[PDB]
Amino acid sequence: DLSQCDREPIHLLGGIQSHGVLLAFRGPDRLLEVVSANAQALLGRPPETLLGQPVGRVLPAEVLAQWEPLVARGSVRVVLPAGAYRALLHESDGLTVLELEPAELQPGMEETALEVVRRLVSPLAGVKGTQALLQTAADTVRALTGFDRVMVYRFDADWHGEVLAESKRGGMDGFLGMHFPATDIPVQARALYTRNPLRLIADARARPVPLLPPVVPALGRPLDLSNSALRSVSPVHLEYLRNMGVGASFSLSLLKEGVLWGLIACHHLEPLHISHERRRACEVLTQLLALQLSAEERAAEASEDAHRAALLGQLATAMGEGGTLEEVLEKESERVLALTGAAGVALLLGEEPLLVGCTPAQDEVEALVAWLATQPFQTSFHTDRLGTVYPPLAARADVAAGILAVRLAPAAARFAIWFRPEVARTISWAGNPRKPAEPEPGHQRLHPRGSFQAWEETVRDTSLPWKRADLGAAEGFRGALV
Amino acid sequence: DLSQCDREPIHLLGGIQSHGVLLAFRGPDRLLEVVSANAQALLGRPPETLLGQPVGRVLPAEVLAQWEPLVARGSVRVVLPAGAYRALLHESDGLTVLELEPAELQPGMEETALEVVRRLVSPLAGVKGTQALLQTAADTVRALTGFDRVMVYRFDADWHGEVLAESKRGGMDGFLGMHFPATDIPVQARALYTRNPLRLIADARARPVPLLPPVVPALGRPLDLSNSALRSVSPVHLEYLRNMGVGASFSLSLLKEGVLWGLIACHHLEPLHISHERRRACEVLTQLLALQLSAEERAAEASEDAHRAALLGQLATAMGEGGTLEEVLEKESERVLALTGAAGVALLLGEEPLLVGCTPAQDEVEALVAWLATQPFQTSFHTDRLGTVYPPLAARADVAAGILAVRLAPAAARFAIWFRPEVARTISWAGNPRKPAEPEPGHQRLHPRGSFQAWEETVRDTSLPWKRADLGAAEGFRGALV
Ligand SMILES: C=CC1=C(C)/C(=C/c2[nH]c(/C=C3N=C(/C=C4\NC(=O)[C@@H](C)\C4=C/C)C(C)=C\3CCC(=O)O)c(CCC(=O)O)c2C)NC1=O
Ligand SMILES: C=CC1=C(C)/C(=C/c2[nH]c(/C=C3N=C(/C=C4\NC(=O)[C@@H](C)\C4=C/C)C(C)=C\3CCC(=O)O)c(CCC(=O)O)c2C)NC1=O
Repeated sequence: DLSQCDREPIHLLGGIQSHGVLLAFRGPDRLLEVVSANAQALLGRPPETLLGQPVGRVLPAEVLAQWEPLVARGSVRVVLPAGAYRALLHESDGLTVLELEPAELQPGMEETALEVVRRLVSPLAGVKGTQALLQTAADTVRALTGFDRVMVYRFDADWHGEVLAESKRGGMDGFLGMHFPATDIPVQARALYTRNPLRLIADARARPVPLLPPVVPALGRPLDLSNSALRSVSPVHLEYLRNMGVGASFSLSLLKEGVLWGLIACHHLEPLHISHERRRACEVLTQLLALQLSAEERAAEASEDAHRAALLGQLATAMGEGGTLEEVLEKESERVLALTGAAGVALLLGEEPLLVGCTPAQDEVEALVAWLATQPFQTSFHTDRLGTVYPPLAARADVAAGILAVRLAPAAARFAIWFRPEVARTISWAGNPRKPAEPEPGHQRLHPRGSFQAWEETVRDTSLPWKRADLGAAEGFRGALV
Repeated sequence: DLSQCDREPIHLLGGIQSHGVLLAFRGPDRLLEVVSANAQALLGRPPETLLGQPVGRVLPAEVLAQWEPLVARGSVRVVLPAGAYRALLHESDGLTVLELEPAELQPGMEETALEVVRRLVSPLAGVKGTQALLQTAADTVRALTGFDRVMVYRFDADWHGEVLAESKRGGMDGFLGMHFPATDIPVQARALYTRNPLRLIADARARPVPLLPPVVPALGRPLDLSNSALRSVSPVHLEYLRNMGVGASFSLSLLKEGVLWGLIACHHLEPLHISHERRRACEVLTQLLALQLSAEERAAEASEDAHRAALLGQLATAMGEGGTLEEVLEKESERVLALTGAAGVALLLGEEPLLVGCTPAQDEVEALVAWLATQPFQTSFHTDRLGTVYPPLAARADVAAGILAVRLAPAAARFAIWFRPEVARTISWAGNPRKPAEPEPGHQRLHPRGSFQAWEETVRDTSLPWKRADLGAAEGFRGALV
């Protein structure tokens, strides 16, 4: 892809986080083939001496005693001399990968998790606004994790994001309302986070633990850690966290109708480990937030659609109360404009355009119609930034930043064209977006930016976006005009 | 008809179930005001001798010690010699009402509850039909409760209901697909179940335990048990369960947008107690089902709306591509009828009615219009059983079991009328619905029916119901016809 940021193979860095141990076994005899360099933390022997040994000569008796539930369930609690660990199995590169990390210490964790689930599944949840839904999600994740700061981050259409909601303990700074470049979470990270929806960085200053040997011998590259809970993340991102002053990080993918919509991101000022089962409990909260957001958005669409049909019916009542079409459309100007949330409309019904509300002048409308008659758009054309495609109205964002045009005739230049002004938007970037990274001379090592201080820009010349309900209303009104 | 079934004051029967104890306290000194007759085994004293005594001389110290979180949270777990008990606190009739029942004994209950929550909130759980959502809810509630039979029961428009999905042990009979009279769950029960969304009948054969005294002395009537977990239910319902062969019963209200949509009903062949904590975990599943159903229904409405707008746009194009109306609408008959999912349409424009698709004859249409012209409706009229409200077409259920009519003029008999045939429906009732109860002579004591065996009827002369999207499409087409 575009950036050098996009090229780092984050699933092939060959490192795990220091609080866990990884062992990968090969074949029907379960021979140890890859092992983390710290594995004496649970094995007792130098890990290199155990490569090639079958699982029964490698793992502690306590783990072997749980082998059947581990294999059949993929996850089991094991009590080791170091304490309670969660053992996790997955498959990668033709190997069975066993990961061990400290297990949840609170027996009541799941009881607590169900209580916070009740907040997000509550009878009629989000009846205060979808902002209230986002805030409850941040608050419940903060309550369940104990992280200092929890943020709801939504990706915009160009893959840059903004913090929509924040929950944090007193005295903490935050990022509420701030925008971050698309390169802060590059394309291969977004792809990984669509498939693996959770990631914990327990200690942002800890050094990674390498795997032994550094390649899977059959493949000649490091073991694929895509599905590994212990994977050590990109060094550039660890520097980014350090530049933010963050000691530990935990994020969850928000997958809404199958696409990566955003993240819940959590920051702690000191190292902090969250158990596997507690991370999975937080995942339930994020899935519930996605479902609540979907329910509310679809309900909003249904309500908007009903309003559009009601307007079409009110306009039909007004027609045939007497008078010509032009008289009725002028008398019912507010209803005609409300069909598409517009500030003006031009109707080309055979003669000069009938201008209702705020439109460009007759000459400019006539020129736009002659241009529209050449473009290929079936029945409807819409844009929220007319000036980028139609330079004659680029300076007229006061009345024509966006248009929605519908055809009223197969070949003839007969149209209804609704108009919208620009909506200026002042946004605060977390750091200068013109300098989204600090590469070294030669552009070969790359570092994150050092500053996240607010940097203000105002976006101009773009209207509110045309909504699905606006487009349907316009198609429905074509029949009254044809 | 508010019948005898509806008048039983089920919140004032003055009894609790035998597996718990109830105590109600009055005033700043928390004097014992009401106590269940079985309370001696947990009070060490015969309960009547403790009325009027302060809570410190009534309750064991183990209860009073968590009084604060009990008042704060409404529920705590208390460990007594007889075992672990759940204490529940609510307010009724100016009294503080304390209930004690056996506590959950499985340490992993909530862990199991989260796992079934994941199945029901899977990344788009119910990805091939809401029927799959209903089955998953039945299956997960059965897994969590251990009840022999779990059914999803939906209330229809007349408050009779039907079993839409079922999960049951092998060898059980069931009620899948069967319909039950509205009087099976009478009006005051439905009202109570909208406010208190869970109820357990742990032993359908056990006798009620009376409260002492039999009235709240200040009020002269029994304590209001509307919000009591231990409330003994209507004796007629206990007889109903007996006649069904059911030994224990647990139901949860499905509240979808503030309205009682249905129930999840659970039956066991023998007595069975489900802890309060486990019931509330099942409540999460039922709230999640309601949320999933709402999300899917709203998404379906949005999709159907888009199809109607597309059809209106396609008709407008067809109208502009040349020809008389009579020619275009005949040629586009499929699309015009699809606007409202109809099988025919009559247009009362200028001359004789224009009939497209399957309609009554011209004379029957002109008989129908004059009847419509005197009916009170703003711009649209619709019914799915024309024959009841308009007998002249009761014989034309082949083409006109339902109609959707819209006005095309303020004065004058000008309409568009879409027509639908009947959809015959063969339904199985659980018992003869003409004999929904067995009253004793004098009609003063009622008993439930004795048989739930399938009793088949075929419902005729009713069309499919007219959908919100059909009404919106009809309103949107009015503009094209005026
Ligand atoms: C409040 C706003 C906010 C934002 C906007 C935010 C960003 C964020 N980035 C990441 C991850 C990564 N970033 C980069 C690369 C680069 N980052 C840059 O700045 C440039 C220099 C660059 C390359 C040229 C890579 C390769 C990864 C993948 C790491 C891996 O999985 O291996 C994560 C997930 C991890 C986590 O939860 O901590 C988050 C949540 N975290 C916040 O709280
Ligand atoms: C598969 C289908 C299916 C159905 C359709 C079904 C019905 C059902 N009824 C009830 C409750 C009550 N019924 C009646 C009265 C009458 N019942 C009759 O037949 C006539 C004679 C009559 C009066 C003339 C009253 C007063 C109550 C309130 C009890 C209380 O709360 O005190 C409940 C909730 C309790 C529970 O989950 O077990 C359910 C679930 N249970 C199933 O499984």
